[PDB]
Order: sequence, then structure tokens, then C-alpha cells
Amino acid sequence: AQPAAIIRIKNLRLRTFIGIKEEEINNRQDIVINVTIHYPADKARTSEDINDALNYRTVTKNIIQHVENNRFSLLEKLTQDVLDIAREHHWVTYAEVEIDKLHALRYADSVSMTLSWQR
Amino acid sequence: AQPAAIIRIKNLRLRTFIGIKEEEINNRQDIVINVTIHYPADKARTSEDINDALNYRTVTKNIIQHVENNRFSLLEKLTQDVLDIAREHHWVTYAEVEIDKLHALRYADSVSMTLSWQR
Amino acid sequence: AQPAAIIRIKNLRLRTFIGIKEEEINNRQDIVINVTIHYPADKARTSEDINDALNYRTVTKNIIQHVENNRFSLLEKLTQDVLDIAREHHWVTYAEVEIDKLHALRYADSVSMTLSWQR
Amino acid sequence: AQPAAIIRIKNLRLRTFIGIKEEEINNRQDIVINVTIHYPADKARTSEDINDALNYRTVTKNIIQHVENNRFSLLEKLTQDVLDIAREHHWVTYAEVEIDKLHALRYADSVSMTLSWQR
Amino acid sequence: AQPAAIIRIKNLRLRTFIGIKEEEINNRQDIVINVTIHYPADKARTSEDINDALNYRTVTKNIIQHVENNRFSLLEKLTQDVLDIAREHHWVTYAEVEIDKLHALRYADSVSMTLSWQR
Amino acid sequence: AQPAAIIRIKNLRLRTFIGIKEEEINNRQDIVINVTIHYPADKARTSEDINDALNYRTVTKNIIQHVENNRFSLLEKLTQDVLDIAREHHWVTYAEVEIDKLHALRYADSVSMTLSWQR
Amino acid sequence: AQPAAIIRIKNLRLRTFIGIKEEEINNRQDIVINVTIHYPADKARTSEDINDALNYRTVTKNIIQHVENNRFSLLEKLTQDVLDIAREHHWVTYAEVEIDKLHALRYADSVSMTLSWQR
Amino acid sequence: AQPAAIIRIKNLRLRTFIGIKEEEINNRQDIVINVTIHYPADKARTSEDINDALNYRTVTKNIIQHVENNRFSLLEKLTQDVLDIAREHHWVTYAEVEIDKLHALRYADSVSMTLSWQR
Repeated sequence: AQPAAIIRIKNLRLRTFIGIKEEEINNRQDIVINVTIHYPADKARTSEDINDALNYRTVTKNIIQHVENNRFSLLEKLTQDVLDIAREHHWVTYAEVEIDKLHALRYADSVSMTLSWQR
Repeated sequence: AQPAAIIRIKNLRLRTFIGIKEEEINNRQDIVINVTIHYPADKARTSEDINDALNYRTVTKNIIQHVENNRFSLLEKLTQDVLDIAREHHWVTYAEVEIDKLHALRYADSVSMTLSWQR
Repeated sequence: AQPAAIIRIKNLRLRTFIGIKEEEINNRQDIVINVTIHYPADKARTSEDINDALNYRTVTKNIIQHVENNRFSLLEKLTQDVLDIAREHHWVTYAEVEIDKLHALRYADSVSMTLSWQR
Repeated sequence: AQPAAIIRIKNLRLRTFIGIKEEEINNRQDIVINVTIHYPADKARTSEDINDALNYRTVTKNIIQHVENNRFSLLEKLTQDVLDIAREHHWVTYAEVEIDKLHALRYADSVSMTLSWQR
Repeated sequence: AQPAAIIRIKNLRLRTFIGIKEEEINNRQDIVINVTIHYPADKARTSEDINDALNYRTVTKNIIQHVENNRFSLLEKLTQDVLDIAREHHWVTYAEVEIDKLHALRYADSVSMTLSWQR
Repeated sequence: AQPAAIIRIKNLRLRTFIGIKEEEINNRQDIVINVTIHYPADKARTSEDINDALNYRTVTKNIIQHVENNRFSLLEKLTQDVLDIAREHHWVTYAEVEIDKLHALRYADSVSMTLSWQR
Repeated sequence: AQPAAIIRIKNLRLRTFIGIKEEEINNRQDIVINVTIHYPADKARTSEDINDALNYRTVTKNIIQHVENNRFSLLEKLTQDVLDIAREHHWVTYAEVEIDKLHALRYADSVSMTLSWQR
Repeated sequence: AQPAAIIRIKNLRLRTFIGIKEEEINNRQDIVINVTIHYPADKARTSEDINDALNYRTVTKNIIQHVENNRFSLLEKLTQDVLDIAREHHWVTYAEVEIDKLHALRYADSVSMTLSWQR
């Protein structure tokens, strides 16, 4: 086998302040967050036996909480904060986070920033 | 040449019980399964030539039957169960299974669990 | 640089006979073809400075003509044939062909078969 | 960590002249561009401190300006032109560009050309 | 003003037996139900004060119950059974029900039946 | 009761020759057919039960056969031919037919022609 | 001419509290609002002439402010409040408001409430 | 019968300047035009004998030429202009024009203006 269980939180849609421009700081913007988390496949089947358990519900709760109650200057800062929150649990082997800033550029669907973490 | 034929079963849509919370155990939930199976490309051209053939139809029938006729505690148990069903045939070189649990997280399209197997 | 120009022929939608069952042989089924072709990046810019260039229009023409005017017993035979048609040209470094047999399994969007070739 | 911040400019939809055939040169055709850019993750969190930063807004600006105000003979020339525009900034580690020529083939959604650069 | 509150139950996705042919009676098929119910606008602003109220939840519960736990020979019968269930509440002025039998015709996304009731 | 049962044949996708221009006559084009047919609601609960049943399956079979096995000079002619075929059954009260000529105009999704019949 | 200009505000996506159940009151839900406003077509052109013009921007502003900054007991109250906000201006001849409470019924895409006003 | 042929030009996607604000006048915006035209059904079948015929290709050609080569202050003006170009031909019984101004309001897919003409 390939001992890596992958958890995907697809299209978490939130709104928050990103940017320094008058408008950007005055109105919330639409962003789409996608999180990919890797962790040992054996501990996965163990999810119910032990309570250290990685809870995607908690990861999401935290991300939502942190994003909605803050103002951000750069996409980079935001993407990092969420990455840190995703790889917080000690089972996390690898974690990746992509954030789409919807309609940030005119004539394009979005621009996204993706950051990852190893070990 | 890269001697691996890949079969994908795209968006098998089913309903079953997943969870322990009253609601979860009382109501079936929507899940979407995706199966990726790899096997020797040479034997692929021999699929009406050899009876010990890999039948994606059977694989599907089994999965459906197993999933619709049970109650599961965690996505992990369910995903593994299916992975085992996918990689049951002796030609299976590699097998992957991703299961989306639709609208499990509020404000998110879904959360999915992917597991795989080698050799 | 990474000297490999990738050409993608997206969702070539065709109808043809696939199967041995009475219905399958009596009615054309929908299939979606997706072809990925690689070839040297340098020759790409010089595709118009000679007279034997890779023509995605011809490849497509041949695939259509070959797929619509025939009957196929198995997905694998059909996929291989197309892959052959794809890598026919002497510039092709690599070629991949995925063919979706739409609504082949009930409750599933489709099932596809992928095959590739190197060197 | 995996020191690479990825920036994606998704579906930049533009119209321009591609081809030599009368119709091609008399009427603009629809294209969809997708740009993927990689650069050092550490500098990413330093996008305000270090003022000569990588600006996706500028990259897009140049691409649009360059594409909407020119005529192209081959998809390859155009794709390359954009690729160069993308990897123009000195932080660019890797860059990939895919360009879809919408409805270039009949019976197919589109045909795309993808080109990338390293180091 | 125009004293009619319109409640719409959008895409209620269910599976059941529809048909007489061996296959149709052996495998449940996918159907999508849409329900439109009109009722006095003035009474609408009172469903929190009174308990003789129109509960879209009860309507749904009954439809699901009735459709999943039964077998149907004709779309018309099924559509009528549902129409009666929807207009059962004494507040209902108008009621319309459409039922799509997904992929019932080959080469057509679906075929639907719509029936309505007045007074 | 508003005694009018409505049958909708949704998105019947076919290919056939439309036009007089060389290309139009040399290559089949994609068209999307939508048929709406009205007939008595009372007789509707009767097809298994009562006689000369309106078989949406026979109507479609006839449309497909006639469309695919011919060449048409104008959309209008084609839409009429289908309309006639659709209102051929003696129970038909009303019949409507919209035909999309996919990507007929550049820059637009499609152009359609709608024709209907009464009594 | 048919002297009625129609302004549509399509898919205004907002989140607010709707319901009385513990979960509905503790967590905001996703609703999609659609507004249809009619007014004399002649006055519409005199818009770059007069000052008391109908401003869809202001209407939206008010709808957003009112919806996000409050809690609602029933869909009916929310829809009415919005309807009133929509027909506030003296040019409005007819006003219609549909509100989708996304995934309010399990197994259904949404449930909506539409209300309208005349004169 | 119901002697009214309906021609729909679906989603004509164009870019042009709309508004008075610095940004709006400096950058073209995305608009989607939808045109609906009615004309006598009898004349429709004779749209191949005569040549003073209603040509949807000309209508579209005219629409585009006028839209792309001008600047508009108000949606109302733009929509009227298009409505006029569509009902220009003497066969036109009724004409309708809906214009979506994509992402005009923040938090909404768009805002559209519809205008129609009779006789």
C-alpha cells in the first residue's frame, strides 16, 4: 500500500477583508479555500479507537473562525495562516492550501495562491 | 509504452448511513464515490480472451450492494471497505478510492477521504 | 526550460457501437475522447518552417473517421486504436488517450479507460 | 515546507486573431489562457517589505495588452509569447501556460497548447 | 400587491421503480421532482403564530415516503400521486408538479411530466 | 384540475446536415431538440389502462430517424418537420418544438427556432 | 412598444439566520435572492436627465444591509421585507422577489418563497 | 395553430464601455446579450424563395458592430439601441432584448435590463 490518507475540504466559501485599497478594506470579498491534508493511512483506520484523532470538522471550524474575524493585507499572509491552521495536528505529514480570490482580475475567473508544508 | 491500463468509475452516486450522531444514524446521506484502478495493459487487450478478466461492472455491483446495505461509523471505515473491494481482483496493480461526503461541512461543497493501495 | 509542448484535444464527442450485447450492438453509444500529445518544444516554434508538421486537425479527422465507421467489442480495443492513431506522427514523444463511455454503469456519470505510450 | 508559492491566473478570457486563413485573419477568435507561476515561498510573505515584488496584476496587464493588440499565425507563437511574459520577473522559478482555442475542431470543446519553462 | 405566496421545492432527487420492462422493474431509476405550491399571501405572514400552517417539510416527508416505498407503472400515475400529496393542505390554491425521468430516452437528458391543479 | 398533461422531451441531441453552403452540406452539425406536447390529463392516468396511448418513445424514435436520415436546407423546414411529427398523435392538444443550432453565430451560444401548433 | 422596463438583480448571495431551531438560530444559512422590478419604459431613457432615478445599486445596498444585520423567524417575513425594499421607489410598477433557502430540505437543492406586488 | 415563429439569439457575449465612472470608461465590461424575435409563421417557411427575408446573421452582425464600436452612458440606452436594431426588419411582430451587465453589483451574478416592442 501507499500509507497516506488524503483529506480534502473542497470549496469552503467565505468572505473577508483582503487588500489595503479603500474599497478592499471597506467591503468583504469572496474567497474560496481548498485544503488538502495528508497523514498516515494506518492511524486513519484508528480514528475511532484513539482520541488524538484528526478532526476535519475542527480544522474547518478554526479556519472559518480565523478568516471571518480578521482583516488581511495580502493573500500570502492569509494563505499562510490557514496553512498553519491545517498542519496544526501532530498527524499531519503534508498539507496544501489554495485560496481563490474570485474576480480579482477583470476578464479572468480568479487568481489563486497555493502554499504547502512537508514533514 | 507505459504498460498500465487505467479504469475510472466516475461519480458513483449513492446514499447510506455514516456517523454516530442521532441524525446521521437516522438519515441516509449523499456520497459520491470515485474509483481508479490500474492493471497490465497487455492483458487489457485480452479482456474477451481471458475469463479471469477484470469486470468493472462487477466491481461496481459489489460496491453498491455493500454500501447501500450497511451503516458506517466513519468515512475511513467506509473508504477502506471500498478500496478493499476495488483491489480484490488479482490483476489490480494499483487502486484508489475517493469518497465525498456531500455537505458535511457547512459553507463547503464537501469533504472527501482518499485511500490507495499498491502491488 | 522543459522541452515538451503539450497538445490537448478536449472532449471530442462521438457516437459508436461498443459491446457485444444485443442493445450495445444495436444502438450507438456516447463516448467522450480526450487526447494528450507531447512533442519537442523547439520543433513547435518551427512547425511552420518545413512541410511535415504535426497537425492536430488531421489526427482528429482520422480518429473521427475511424471511430464512427466501425464497431468495437471492448473499450480497450477502441482506446488502443485511437492511441495508435494519435502517436502515428514521428514527432510524438508521448501520447495519452482517455475515453469515457457515458452512463455505462447505472448511478455513475461514466467509466473511462486510459492508455498511454512513451518514446 | 516545500518552498514554492504557486500563483494561478484562471481562465483569462480574451479575443484575438490567430491564423492565416481569410476567416481567421478577418475575425477574432475566442481563447482562454491559464497561467501558473512558481516563486520562493519565503519572499511571498515579504510582498510589501520588498517593493520590486511579483505582481500578478501587472503580468495579466502585459498579457492582455500584448494579446489584444496583435495578430498571430500559430498557436505556438502566441503561447510562447505569453510564457515569456509570465516568466519575465526574476523571482519566477517555474512557469506554465495553457491556451485553449475555443471550438477550433468540430465535435470537440477545444484544443489547447501548453508550454512551460524551468530554472 | 398580488395575494399569492409561491413555495417551490427545487430538484428533490429520489430513486424508485418506474416502468414495466424487466430492467425498469429490477433497477430503481433516478427522477427529479419539482413542486410549486401557491397559497394566500396574507396567511403567509402567520405560520409562526398558528399551527394549522402549510409545512413544506411535511409535504416533502410525505412525498419521499410515498415515492420510495412504492412501485410505479406509469409516470402519469406517479406524477398524479405526488400532485395530490402536494395539494392536500386546505390552504393550497394552485399546485403543479413536474417529474423528470432522467435518461429515459437515449440521446435526451430526460423526459418529464407536468400536472397541475386549481381551486 | 387544469386537464392538460404536459410531456417534455428535454435536450434530444442529434447531428445532421443543415444548410446549402459547401461546409454545411459536407459536415453534419450539432443541434439540440426540445419538444413540449400537451394532451388530456384524464386520459393520462390511462395508457396501460386505456388504448391509443401517447408513447413519447415512439415520437422520439420517429424524430431521430427522420432527422438523422436527411439533409435540410433551412432550420424552419426542420423545425416544422419535427412539429408535424410531434403533433401526429390524435390526443395532442398543443405541441411546441425549439431547435438550437449550436454555435451558428460566432460569439453566441446558439440560435434557435421555435414553432408551435394549436387545437 | 410595451412600456415596462424590467430590471433584474440576479442571484444576490447572502447569509443570515432563518428559523427557530437551535441550529438555524446558531448558524447563518445560505440564501440566494432574485429581484424583478418593473417601471415605465419612457422614464428609463430620461435617466441621464433627471436626478430621482431608480438606482439598482441603492436597492441592493439596502437589501444587503437589512438582510445581514438581522435575524428572521420565517422565510415569508424575510421575503416580504425584501419585497418592500424592492418596491420602495415611486417608479416601481411591479416588483417580484424570490428567495432560495439552500439545502433546507434534505435531498432537494433548495426551497424558495416568491412574493410579488402590483400598482 | 399559433402563427408566430420565434428566433432566439442566445448569449451573444460582447465587451464594451458602459458607465460614467473613471474605471467604467477606461475598461470594457462584459455583457451578455439575448435577443428574442417573433415574426409570422407562414413567412418562415418561405424564407428561402424570397430574399428580403429576415436574416438573424445580419441582425447579429449589426448588433455587434454597433455595440463594440461605441461607448454607452446607460444600460437603458444600450438596450434600446439593440432593441431597435432587432425590430428593424418589417416582418418583426414582437421583439425582446435582455442585457446582462456581468458582476455589476458585488455579491450578485449580474443585473440585467429587458425591453420589448409590439406591432
